[PDB]
Amino acid sequence: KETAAAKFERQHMDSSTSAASSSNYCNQMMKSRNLTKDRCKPVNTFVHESLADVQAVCSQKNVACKNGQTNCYQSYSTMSITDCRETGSSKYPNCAYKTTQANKHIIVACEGNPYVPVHFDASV
Amino acid sequence: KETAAAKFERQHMDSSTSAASSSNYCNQMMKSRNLTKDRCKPVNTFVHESLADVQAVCSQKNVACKNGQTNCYQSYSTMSITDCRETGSSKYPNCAYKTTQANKHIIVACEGNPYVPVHFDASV
Ligand SMILES: O[C@@H]1CO[C@@H]2OCC[C@@H]21
Ligand SMILES: O[C@@H]1CO[C@@H]2OCC[C@@H]21
Ligand SMILES: O[C@@H]1CO[C@@H]2OCC[C@@H]21
Ligand SMILES: O[C@@H]1CO[C@@H]2OCC[C@@H]21
Ligand SMILES: O[C@@H]1CO[C@@H]2OCC[C@@H]21
Ligand SMILES: O[C@@H]1CO[C@@H]2OCC[C@@H]21
Ligand SMILES: O[C@@H]1CO[C@@H]2OCC[C@@H]21
Ligand SMILES: O[C@@H]1CO[C@@H]2OCC[C@@H]21
Ligand SMILES: O[C@@H]1CO[C@@H]2OCC[C@@H]21
Ligand SMILES: O[C@@H]1CO[C@@H]2OCC[C@@H]21
Ligand SMILES: O[C@@H]1CO[C@@H]2OCC[C@@H]21
Ligand SMILES: O[C@@H]1CO[C@@H]2OCC[C@@H]21
Ligand SMILES: O[C@@H]1CO[C@@H]2OCC[C@@H]21
Ligand SMILES: O[C@@H]1CO[C@@H]2OCC[C@@H]21
Ligand SMILES: O[C@@H]1CO[C@@H]2OCC[C@@H]21
Ligand SMILES: O[C@@H]1CO[C@@H]2OCC[C@@H]21
Ligand SMILES: O[C@@H]1CO[C@@H]2OCC[C@@H]21
Ligand SMILES: O[C@@H]1CO[C@@H]2OCC[C@@H]21
Repeated sequence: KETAAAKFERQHMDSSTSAASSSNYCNQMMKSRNLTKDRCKPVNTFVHESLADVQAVCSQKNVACKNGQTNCYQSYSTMSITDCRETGSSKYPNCAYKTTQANKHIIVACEGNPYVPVHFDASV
Repeated sequence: KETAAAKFERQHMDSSTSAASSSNYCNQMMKSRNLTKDRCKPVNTFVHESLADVQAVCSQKNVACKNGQTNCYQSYSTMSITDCRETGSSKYPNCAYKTTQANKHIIVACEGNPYVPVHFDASV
């Protein structure tokens, strides 16, 4: 199995590009990151910043997670992100995603020692 | 009990202002909209557009909800919104919220006849 931290990296980190390259970005990334393997993951966000910048969020603004847990953190600054969301004719195993690029604060849940992101809660 | 539609209006509609008026906007609105009555609701978004503009989202871009349901819709345009999130010393019944104003697409789940918003899924 993956560690929680490694799974966060796989699902949510894209430090290789400053933003989505095209309207097919999500189709490509959801597939290559193994998020369409056993089902179509309905919604997923990729962050276009360094791993260090995203891990740093765990020592930024402490806020409540959507479920009421206390280990969530909101980035002080906005970050380049891409929201990927299933759309239209999407039906496993023929997944299809809408790509929406934006610049927003991210909110992540952190755990462990070292204290690192393990869930993407939301973006604002 | 409230209808689902009326509950959405109570939790999520603020057509009276173009944006959050101050850093205390969320403290005021979470209280006056009864979201701190029996507990501190951890996270909640208010939309600063007409009720008609928000209801109109139900006939815009059909996308998957975070849970995989198919009745979610993403606004074609961005809208003025305020994210309210519990912060710091927040402990029922002394709720405390961080106010973050932004301009984003909204995603809502719709139901019924007439087909209207019943849940706020996310914003991008
Ligand atoms: O390293 C960071 C991660 O993504 C940004 O755009 C390209 C490089 C920048
Ligand atoms: O808007 C985002 C922020 O930085 C990226 O470079 C091109 C656009 C991307
Ligand atoms: O097309 C836009 C412009 O720059 C971004 O980096 C990858 C492609 C994005
Ligand atoms: O960054 C966004 C994502 O895809 C669009 O087409 C290229 C740039 C636009
Ligand atoms: O374009 C890419 C290539 O393969 C992905 O699955 C469908 C289309 C996606
Ligand atoms: O699919 C997208 C398109 O550009 C990114 O770099 C590698 C693949 C990524
Ligand atoms: O918080 C983590 C710990 O190491 C990274 O470099 C700076 C911040 C990142
Ligand atoms: O409530 C506080 C907020 O962050 C600390 O670490 C986890 C919970 C502790
Ligand atoms: O975390 C979820 C995934 O997509 C949504 O956009 C903002 C955050 C929401
Ligand atoms: O009616 C709409 C709802 O909120 C906007 O700013 C004030 C009026 C506008
Ligand atoms: O940014 C939002 C969009 O419209 C509002 O008027 C003042 C700022 C508010
Ligand atoms: O202060 C800003 C400027 O205009 C917005 O409408 C209410 C207050 C907001
Ligand atoms: O709109 C945002 C929300 O609160 C800030 O102070 C007033 C305007 C700023
Ligand atoms: O400022 C307002 C007034 O009452 C709310 O609960 C705490 C503070 C909030
Ligand atoms: O609390 C906020 C401050 O301004 C809005 O109009 C009525 C109260 C709302
Ligand atoms: O979709 C709903 C139905 O009535 C409202 O006025 C236009 C759109 C709104
Ligand atoms: O799958 C489609 C998408 O919208 C229709 O109404 C509910 C589900 C139907
Ligand atoms: O719906 C939730 C509530 O707050 C988050 O900001 C974007 C949407 C997320």
